[PDB]
Amino acid sequence: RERTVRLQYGSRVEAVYVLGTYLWTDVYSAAPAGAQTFSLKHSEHVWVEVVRDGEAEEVATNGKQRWLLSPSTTLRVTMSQASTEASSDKVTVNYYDEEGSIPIDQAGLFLTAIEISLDVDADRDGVVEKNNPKKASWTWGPEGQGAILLVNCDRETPWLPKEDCRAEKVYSKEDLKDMSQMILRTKGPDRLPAGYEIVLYISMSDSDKVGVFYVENPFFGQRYIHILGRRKLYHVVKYTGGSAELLFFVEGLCFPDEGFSGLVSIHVSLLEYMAQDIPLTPIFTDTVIFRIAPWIMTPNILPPVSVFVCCMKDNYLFLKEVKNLVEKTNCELKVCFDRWIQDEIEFGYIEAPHKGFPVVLDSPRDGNLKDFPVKELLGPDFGYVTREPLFESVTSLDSFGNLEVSPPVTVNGKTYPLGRILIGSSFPLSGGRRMTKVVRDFLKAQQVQAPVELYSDWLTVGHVDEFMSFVPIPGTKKFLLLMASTSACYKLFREKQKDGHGEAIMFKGLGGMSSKRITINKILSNESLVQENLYFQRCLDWNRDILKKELGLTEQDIIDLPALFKMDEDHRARAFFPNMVNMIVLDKDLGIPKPFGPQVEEECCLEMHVRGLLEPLGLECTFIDDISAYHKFLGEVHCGTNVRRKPFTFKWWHMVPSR
Amino acid sequence: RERTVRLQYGSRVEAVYVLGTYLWTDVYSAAPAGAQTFSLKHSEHVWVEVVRDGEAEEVATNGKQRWLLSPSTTLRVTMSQASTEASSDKVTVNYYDEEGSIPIDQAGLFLTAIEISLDVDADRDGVVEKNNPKKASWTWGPEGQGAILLVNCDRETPWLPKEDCRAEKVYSKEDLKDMSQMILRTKGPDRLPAGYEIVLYISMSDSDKVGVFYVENPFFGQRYIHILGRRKLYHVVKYTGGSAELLFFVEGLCFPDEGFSGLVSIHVSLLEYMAQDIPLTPIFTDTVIFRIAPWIMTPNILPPVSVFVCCMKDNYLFLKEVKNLVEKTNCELKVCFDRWIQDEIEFGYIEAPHKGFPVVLDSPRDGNLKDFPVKELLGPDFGYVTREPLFESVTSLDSFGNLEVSPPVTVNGKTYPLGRILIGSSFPLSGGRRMTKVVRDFLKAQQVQAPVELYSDWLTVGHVDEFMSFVPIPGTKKFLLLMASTSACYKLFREKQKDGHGEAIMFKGLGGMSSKRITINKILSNESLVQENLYFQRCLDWNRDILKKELGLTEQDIIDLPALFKMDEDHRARAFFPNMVNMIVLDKDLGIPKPFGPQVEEECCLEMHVRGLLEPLGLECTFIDDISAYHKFLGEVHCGTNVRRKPFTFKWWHMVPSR
Ligand SMILES: [Ca+2]
Ligand SMILES: [Ca+2]
Ligand SMILES: [Ca+2]
Ligand SMILES: [Ca+2]
Ligand SMILES: [Ca+2]
Ligand SMILES: [Ca+2]
Ligand SMILES: [Ca+2]
Ligand SMILES: [Ca+2]
Repeated sequence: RERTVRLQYGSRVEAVYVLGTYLWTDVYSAAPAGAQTFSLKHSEHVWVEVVRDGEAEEVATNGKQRWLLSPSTTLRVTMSQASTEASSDKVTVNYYDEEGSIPIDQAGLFLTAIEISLDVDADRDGVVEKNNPKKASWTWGPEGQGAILLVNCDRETPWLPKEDCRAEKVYSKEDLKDMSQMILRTKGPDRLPAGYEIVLYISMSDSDKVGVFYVENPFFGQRYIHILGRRKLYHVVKYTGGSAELLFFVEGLCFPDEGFSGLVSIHVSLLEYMAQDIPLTPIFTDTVIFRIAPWIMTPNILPPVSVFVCCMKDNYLFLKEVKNLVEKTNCELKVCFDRWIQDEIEFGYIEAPHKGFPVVLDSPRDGNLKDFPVKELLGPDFGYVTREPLFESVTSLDSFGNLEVSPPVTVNGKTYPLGRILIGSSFPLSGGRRMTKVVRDFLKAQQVQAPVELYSDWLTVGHVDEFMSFVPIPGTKKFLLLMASTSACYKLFREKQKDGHGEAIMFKGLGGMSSKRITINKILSNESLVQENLYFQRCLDWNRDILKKELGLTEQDIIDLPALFKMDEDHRARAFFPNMVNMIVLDKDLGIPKPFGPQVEEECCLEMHVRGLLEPLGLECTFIDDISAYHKFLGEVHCGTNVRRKPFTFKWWHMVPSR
Repeated sequence: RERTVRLQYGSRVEAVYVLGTYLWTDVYSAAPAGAQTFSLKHSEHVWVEVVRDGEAEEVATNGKQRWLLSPSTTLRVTMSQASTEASSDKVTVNYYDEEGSIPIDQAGLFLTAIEISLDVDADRDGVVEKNNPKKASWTWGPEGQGAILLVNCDRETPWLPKEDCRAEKVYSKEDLKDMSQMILRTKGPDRLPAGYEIVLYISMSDSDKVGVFYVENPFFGQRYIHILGRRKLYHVVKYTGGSAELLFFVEGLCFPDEGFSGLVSIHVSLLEYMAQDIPLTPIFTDTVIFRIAPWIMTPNILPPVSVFVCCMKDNYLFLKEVKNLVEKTNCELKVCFDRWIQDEIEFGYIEAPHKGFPVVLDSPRDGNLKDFPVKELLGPDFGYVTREPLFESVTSLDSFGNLEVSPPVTVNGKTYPLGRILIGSSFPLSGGRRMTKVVRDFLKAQQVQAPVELYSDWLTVGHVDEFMSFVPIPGTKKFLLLMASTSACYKLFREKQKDGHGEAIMFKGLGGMSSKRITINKILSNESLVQENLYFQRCLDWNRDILKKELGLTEQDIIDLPALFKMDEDHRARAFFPNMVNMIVLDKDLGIPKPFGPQVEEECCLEMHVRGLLEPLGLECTFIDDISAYHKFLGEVHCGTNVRRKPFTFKWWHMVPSR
């Protein structure tokens, strides 16, 4: 950086020189009238070049050498080390008229060199390197750089109930591990020259995105001074001489969102005082950039950690069968004593090079079924985030049964290493339901999961989790998409009827269904029901095509599971028997809703068919009965499970998202 | 594109096949119970493959060949040409049980193949190519593609006073040349099969960004039907058989801005009717993208076309000297009978491959000096755009004396082929004036001029045009930055004093200045005035450094012109004599404000000094006296000029802007 510092007519100018810059110095404007030539002297630690029309020549500390005064002949002044002061650092210029060799005047420059660098971990190893030249920008990819910041959305202690980022005060030390370090490094003499001060600052816009603290170590214990953030745009820094470092901790307050890219800036400036009523001049400015880490979801293929379950305390079969399934795995089971864990919560995570933790997204309140957020999962290294609409009404499509994510896929050459978020919607011209804009905008803004809308609005409840899921193929790195299929169910029932099983009864053991006496015959002879399910198969097939296109899937990647629906008064589908596709996936072990299908030789023909599809792949199937405690099935699921998974090993900052 | 079309149990399914796709067909779900094998027949124009577990085999129009029924054995159905109908296009599947060779059932697929393509000029040559595969995205650069749209911001006829884009009706044909062509091309039989329709549509969000018209040629003359736009989100298209083209014209209503990237989408879908109360299914969708052309400014280096001048009718010297200067060039002079042409107007332009026109940006009204926009320049191929603040007060920094643009520059390897917009501001921590956000946001959103803020708030008026300008170097492709310099003025005056000229009088011939009797001596002996101008030189030097950094300039690229200011009660600068830097640049010819400096041998020493700087470069200087009609100079300029220039030859869409 070239900085302009010109000599002043018959005067000695004092300036602070910041290392990493250099000065160009006009000696011509300061020459007395009549002056012809000049000479110069300079101290040991100052490098001085005489530059005439672009060509430079170094000059000795004291030469008697004289040059022609001229506007195009200037000085270039460089220093490579900070002033000890001690430290006479100066350049002095003498002026001579035509006749006689004694100087007729003098102008001088007295310099104090200091180092000022605001440093962050831009190279993303968890340590703050000295003056990364790339610290002022942020680039994606394995070769990309720039510092990363977590939203500090967890809670260190229950005493103050809100997320840590909702306070301008730090009430606990462990909080510091969630933040990103920023160090102001300076080197110089005992004091700054008269008229200077160093100031940290942020823009008004960024002031609600971040907060910045300094940890003071005064007499009575460590304390955290909040120096930038909400309603603090600048902080005057106390200068310390010699080599000094000031450590700051930065917290994010906000996830990327509509109107906020995720990028924020912090600045330090050396300011020079001019006079009263005149603003201070920013002599030098150094900038660092942070990108706030996005909220990221976990597909079913990722290793399970915890299985969260909610049910009534008397659903014994459900609890026993889930407990047993989990015991086949290394997962922990957590139970709460009714679908809220599935519908109201999506477990995601955030990560930065220095740390990461899981973060819950909380579905919006409708003012009917949900009047209150679920914050009870908020805790140490378990974060919380939510979005609520302003004018928009919430519908069933805002439930997180309607929010899922694919395994990593490659589509037309483009890799999506974190998978793609999937949410259900209605056709553009339909006037149907859609997830609220506020939530859709939030998911889109995270960018690294590139969301895709599917068609869920043909279902009464309207959730993608009703019709599709993903499972790993054991012993490989591959996965399958599972799709509900009504055509598969009809084909199976028709075969069983042909086989002499037409009188086989659905719903065995649900006493509340017995008087209906539903048989394969009864189902197959219902003409309107056939027509309803042909239509529902068209709806499923429309989704199949979107999934194949947007996930880069072929028919080889898909298995169809038998399903059946009944149309409601809105021309929307509700499950006729439990939807087996919505299943608990713990690696090779699958908890599958028990269908209560027609019994043939005392086994459910739906269970046997599903085992015949999945078991050859090495998938182990356990059928879980959540409904027999209720004595009947109306199309509604009363129990819920949500699996918290390990994050992807692929770092999100190694992705390169579309512009 | 693979599309799912499955056979229906014991039924003949009718489907429209859109060319460019192909179908995968399940024959297994439609097989009767007990069926073992199947055979198939197909017509001439249908290609059918039997696919077992991913391996495909083509099958003859009628073979007697039988395959094992199985879920993993399916059909793949392809058509390469549209149905004439005429046209029996079908695939028929026969089912057989174990014992006996006569078919026990049949399922069939009756197909009507059509071509549907929505086409735009994506390759940017001005003609609409057939089905550019890149038409659904927009990329920058010489190899980039996607279609470009102009904001139709001019006015075809004065009858309806507003810009054309502010009406949902087309009142003149010439308007069509401003728009972009979009053609829906279809090929098929005489009619679509029962239950289908073709619909064009746009999103609600995009509905205020565009409008789309069809030109009907009915009995009484051509007319323009507005089929998409404000409060029209969709249009049902009338299908024509054979090969048909429907021509549409698209207009932009909005420039890129805060919250609007400039990109918009138009869709066509083939919809299938299901039943009453059930939304129509989008069987096929084709999408085109338009990017709306940005508003672009012109630096002083570009060829001049028209010089616009405003003054009082009695300023004779000004008019005579401007007229004469322009006569040295090929420019036209336009005069209006007071700085509004300079302050209230910035001439820009827009361009698309099919056409471009100049466009005026109109400075915001303050409710004091400007209560009304200047729309009188609005006309055929002269466009208009404006931005007004909502809650923000307008200040002097919103005048377009404060809005300029650099010549093309390269900075740290990055080329800015259109130059960089320059606007004056105040320091971040100063609490000073700044251009309104609404205007700043607009300029930033155009993206191709990557704006830079300079420091203008040390000036009373506060405009970058007060202290800096650019001139070409004649006979070369290079340019210089000119900077006001107070140090240069003092050096010159000190030399003249030494030379015996101290009693030389400023402002000769302005009788309203005579009693002040201002001389070189009087100026040089004023101590406080020296201090004021030393400070003003620091302000100029701060800008010099920003310009060098952000424009990639060295000292070799800069010439300093003498200037002098007087500090006001706000500690801000007003010109002591006319600022010579704010000059009319017509290629090698420069109209320079006449300074009225001290006379030495009956020539102004400021004029002679400026000629000595510029003339060796081949620049011709004409000094223009706008003030003698007023008899005095108070620091205010009463006349204004604005030069309308030819656009850059470099196409804006060939740039690659930062992410
Ligand atoms: Ca590091
Ligand atoms: Ca915390
Ligand atoms: Ca923590
Ligand atoms: Ca979910
Ligand atoms: Ca073309
Ligand atoms: Ca027009
Ligand atoms: Ca026009
Ligand atoms: Ca201007």
